Amino acid sequence: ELFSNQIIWFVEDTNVYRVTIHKTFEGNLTTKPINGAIFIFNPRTGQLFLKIIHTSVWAGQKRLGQLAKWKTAEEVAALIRSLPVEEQPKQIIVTRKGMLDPLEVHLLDFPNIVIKGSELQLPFQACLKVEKFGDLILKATEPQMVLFNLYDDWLKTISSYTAFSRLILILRALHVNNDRAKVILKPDKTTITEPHHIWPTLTDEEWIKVEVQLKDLILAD
Ligand SMILES: [Cl-]
Ligand SMILES: [Cl-]
Repeated sequence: ELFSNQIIWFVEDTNVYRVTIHKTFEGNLTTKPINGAIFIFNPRTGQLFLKIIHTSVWAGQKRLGQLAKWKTAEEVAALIRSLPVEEQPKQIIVTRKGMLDPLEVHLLDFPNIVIKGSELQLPFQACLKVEKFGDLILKATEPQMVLFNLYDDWLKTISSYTAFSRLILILRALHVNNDRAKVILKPDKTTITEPHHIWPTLTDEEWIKVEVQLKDLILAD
């Protein structure tokens, strides 16, 4: 299913429409949008397309929470249209059911694309908690798309299946307990993340220990 000769994308829209809320000195609530992002992820290759959503897009309308699902689908279709046919996904998987109808309507010109929902817990949006992504999104002054490889150099020595499993444990651990996940991921004073990598450089033994610890963190909360 997931890693065969078939391009698959996971699409995550949770962090597209984001706001900060503040109680003013007068006792009222101000709600100000902040920049968001769509995560579009290929589990076989590790490719992430990060579409930064700048707050200027929101200016007109109410129910921005609903509108964001539509905006997400619009941007997925725009990405597909910008790619040669051979690079277009065969399947698009969303773990948020709210994305199903908007995607169906936006992708009517792509009859080969299958859209399905998922009950999986795949918090790709947790990438915001990694400083590289967080600052990038925060500081953007306009929409843009940025490419990343979320598996770093792992595929040189492990399968796509193994790499995906490691990534999901990392994201889920960051989602549930950010502070503790970051400690687990830095087992030594000398632990570094290369400038061009997302995740730390760890030995195989260190990864084994990390993977068990992240799993236990996820079970604990
Ligand atoms: Cl939803
Ligand atoms: Cl989770």
